[PDB]
Amino acid sequence: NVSLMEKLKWKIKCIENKFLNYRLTTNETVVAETEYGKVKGVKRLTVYDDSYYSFEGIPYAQPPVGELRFKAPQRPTPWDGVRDCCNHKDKSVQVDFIAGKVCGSEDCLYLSVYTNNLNPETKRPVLVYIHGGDFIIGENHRDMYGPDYFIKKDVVLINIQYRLGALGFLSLNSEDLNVPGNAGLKDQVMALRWIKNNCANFGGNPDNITVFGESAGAASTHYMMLTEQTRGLFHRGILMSGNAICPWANTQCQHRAFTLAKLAGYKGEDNDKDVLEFLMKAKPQDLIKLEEKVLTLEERTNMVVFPFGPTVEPYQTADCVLPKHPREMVKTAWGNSIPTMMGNTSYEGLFFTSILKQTPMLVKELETCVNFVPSELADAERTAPETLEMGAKIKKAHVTGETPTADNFMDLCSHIYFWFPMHRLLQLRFNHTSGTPVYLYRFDFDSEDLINPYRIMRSGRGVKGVSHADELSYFFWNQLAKRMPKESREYKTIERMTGIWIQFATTGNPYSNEIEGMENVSWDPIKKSDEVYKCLNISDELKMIDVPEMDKIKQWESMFEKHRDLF
Repeated sequence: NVSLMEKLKWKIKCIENKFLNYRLTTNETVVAETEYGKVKGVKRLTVYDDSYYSFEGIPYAQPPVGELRFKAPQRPTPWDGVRDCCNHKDKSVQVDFIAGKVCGSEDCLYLSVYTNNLNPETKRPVLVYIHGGDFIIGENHRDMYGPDYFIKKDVVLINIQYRLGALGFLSLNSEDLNVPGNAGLKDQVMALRWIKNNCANFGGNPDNITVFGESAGAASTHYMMLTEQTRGLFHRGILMSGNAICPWANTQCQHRAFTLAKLAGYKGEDNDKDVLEFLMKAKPQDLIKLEEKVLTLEERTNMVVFPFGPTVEPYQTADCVLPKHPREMVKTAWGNSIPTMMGNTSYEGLFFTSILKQTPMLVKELETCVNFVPSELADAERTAPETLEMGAKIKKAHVTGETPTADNFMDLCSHIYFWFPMHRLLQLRFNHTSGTPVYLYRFDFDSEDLINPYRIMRSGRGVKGVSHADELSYFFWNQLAKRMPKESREYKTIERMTGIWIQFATTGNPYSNEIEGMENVSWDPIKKSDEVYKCLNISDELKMIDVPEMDKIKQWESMFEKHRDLF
């Protein structure tokens, strides 16, 4: 999907970034304590001449290799002496989002801790970032998730890794095998427990932890707010462009281990025990490479998004994360009672620009829109008159001219994958909480002067509009970033976005009169009685507005008028 020209430019950027990082490294190292032993970090500079202490490669679990492959994480072995945390470790095995080749290692259960001051005068809010990438790509490397903007302020920032793909999400029905699923979510649980137990050693306040994530990281943050495994571990949550009831955020994959094994050379029958023995002997690169082939013709027909990901676990175990569907988990979730902020960008579906260019026939799906009707409302063949009528409602919402267009398709995508699940979650959750506030934002700031690698992945050079993941450039330094002038609209947006997130992490209320341009903002959380959502819209200005997407959201909701029990 990425052009040969862009791959060359990316290689050049990787090299330039390596040498920049040498020039940003100081000769000052420091030792900190953890429950498992001492760690050595290093003081680094940013291009803005701020500085921070950097600890990367802190293990929170045993490497999940050998007999521990596909199992829940186990606590790491303590060490004497000082563990070197002055460089990053491997990412989880995955197909590189630009090069298209498998990279990473099974030895990936690490987190990184960053702070401008290891012995501050007051214990600090701890912000914990869970990366996205569809449960199949991503990392905590600073070439994508640099802490350089957050460390301007007095917080502790922690970026975790967790297992991806089939290595993180295999699930087998046979109880005796102890592979129920969700290993990668269990990795997240173990990391959050580590953070509670150890953040004070880095100046953090274990009574004031905020978890945030974007895309699959937002679904992950939501899962961490739903599961009993994490009850009470943290105190605020931010869901950026996703949640755990999005249609793409979970799947029942218990039958797919056999299919993967067969693609990898397995010659036996479909029983979990023999399938698992084969998969335990496979090279991890072989499994991850074949993942793109696992979905069957029937599953592709049924619009299953990914073969492996979060699943409803088939039997209970000590470490079980998802014992029921997330919609049912919302009903009893501990995280309903902590301050929550949710939001999306102003043109999420622009992410699909490249896909529509490669296959313009996709626009024909807008002729009836039956393939976009929620699966719980559609008949199996998607031919029933009631299903066509629901599709017609979707079509009216998004097809604005005589002929459907690619922009209509991308607008639809914003709703099916992001806005509509957000609405459904807000309405479900209101029945299962005690007035705990939820705040909405809308990220609506467009620039190509400060970008992030997701723009390359989506072939989005010269494309106007605020796509999924474009906001990450205002939260994290990355290898495509450059120093921006203090007076520039981009620099101000960095200050505003990090500032609002830090304010929310601190107090559970995202408003502060100390954030420039926010003095005249009255940002109320969403009430059960609200018929139109209000959000803070972040453009060149900060303004409270009616969510522009509301009318379309209501049109999607109308599909449930005769099936309200499913909404």
